[PDB]
Amino acid sequence: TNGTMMQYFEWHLPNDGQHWNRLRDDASNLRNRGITAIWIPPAWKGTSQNDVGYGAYDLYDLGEFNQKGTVRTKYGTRSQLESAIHALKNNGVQVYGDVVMNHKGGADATENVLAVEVNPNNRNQEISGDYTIEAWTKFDFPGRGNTYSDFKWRWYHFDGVDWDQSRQFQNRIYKFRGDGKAWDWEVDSENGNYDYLMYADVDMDHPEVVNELRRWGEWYTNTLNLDGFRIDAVKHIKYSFTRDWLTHVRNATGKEMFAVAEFWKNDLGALENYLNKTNWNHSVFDVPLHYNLYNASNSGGNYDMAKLLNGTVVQKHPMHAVTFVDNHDSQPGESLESFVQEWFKPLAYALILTREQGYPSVFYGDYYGIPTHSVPAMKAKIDPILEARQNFAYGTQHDYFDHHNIIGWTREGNTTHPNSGLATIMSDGPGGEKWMYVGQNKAGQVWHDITGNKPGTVTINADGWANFSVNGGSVSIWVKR
Ligand SMILES: [Ca+2]
Ligand SMILES: [Ca+2]
Ligand SMILES: [Ca+2]
Ligand code: NA
Repeated sequence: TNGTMMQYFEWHLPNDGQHWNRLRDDASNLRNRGITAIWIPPAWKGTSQNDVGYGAYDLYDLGEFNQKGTVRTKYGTRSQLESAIHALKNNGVQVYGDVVMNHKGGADATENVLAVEVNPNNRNQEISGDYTIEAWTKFDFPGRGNTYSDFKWRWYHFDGVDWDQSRQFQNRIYKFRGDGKAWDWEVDSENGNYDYLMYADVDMDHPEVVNELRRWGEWYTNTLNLDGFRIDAVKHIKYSFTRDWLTHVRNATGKEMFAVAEFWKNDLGALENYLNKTNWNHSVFDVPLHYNLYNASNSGGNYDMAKLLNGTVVQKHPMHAVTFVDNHDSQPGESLESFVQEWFKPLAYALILTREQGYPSVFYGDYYGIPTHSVPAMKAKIDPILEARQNFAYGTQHDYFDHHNIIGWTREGNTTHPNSGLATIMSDGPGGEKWMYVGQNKAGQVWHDITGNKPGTVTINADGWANFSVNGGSVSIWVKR
């Protein structure tokens, strides 16, 4: 089959400890609809039970220990997680674990640390003398003791923080002083140096940090029997660290470990740099495409659809692109809000799912909805497109990004997938038609719109061509009836 990944969470999931169960109970159905890989939410203990997991407190506490006021994570207990992972494995579905190494939050205790303030707008600029702050840097994990790992985090494992417990000033970032202390590099250059993001920033220059994060990497992989990784916040983590951490873990575990990194920047040049700097050893989410999609969805039909793939990872480097419509960062109300409007969402999914380029990701928030923000489940509309991908989107592709409203592509199908072959056609504006070539061996085949957006049929002519149609603001995916 074609590989399809799913982000199986959104920001505003209920804190009911029942998410690992939902996943478990969804494993079969998801595999049957062609989902071949699940990126699971952060599996470890956050700063609290309701933390989505990115407030990463204890990477070794997978809802196992009584820490931060809870045993389970937001999603459930460790044993629930294993049952769900097992459900996925029995179905041949891959498990991609989230990976949050940029920072740690929810420290157990503070330390007095000699620090320097930096300009939040340019973290390269030191804007104060040295002075001592009270910094949240001591991680002893008292609920876990030394089970799994005896490693204790101290100030010297971090580069800096955004809070002085003794003074409690807002809007400050503190770089730690000491021999060898500097924001890491290379990282994104926004704000001069974007090493600092939040909480206690991990010092990727510290040998103990490197050694520890590498071994946790193995432990995490071995423990949960992960198949790959979704890597969090990679523009704020020393690029060479990520590259080598990944190689370390693949070396140590003997596993392929597919990885996709969240390098969130609407900037192909920047993503390319990151890919070069990480030796092309893993994929990045196609953030530029996400923005193209969002922009398109906001343009009232005025977007030039022929340019929808322009400036994107999937157009230039599709083998290193994971394509996605939305994620928890872009969802309504979140830090990077840029949610693809509902009318356009099917077209976006048809784009990522029915083309041969890139490794498409389905957003839980899109699929099952975001009830907190009145975003409907769009499973009813996505399902036909996943069926297209699963059973029809095979063989030679023919692109027709040749109109500013009406674009489409066909797939000739192949012999391994019987009756495979499709013609996707979408319009961000008024509907219409387009002659597309689906293969001459398809001659006289009667085709219909698997989305049911367009009623009726289209019959492949003798040349292997048909005039496929689409409604306005819509997508049709024609397949053999
Ligand atoms: Ca550093
Ligand atoms: Ca960092
Ligand atoms: Ca248009
Ligand atoms: Na750092």
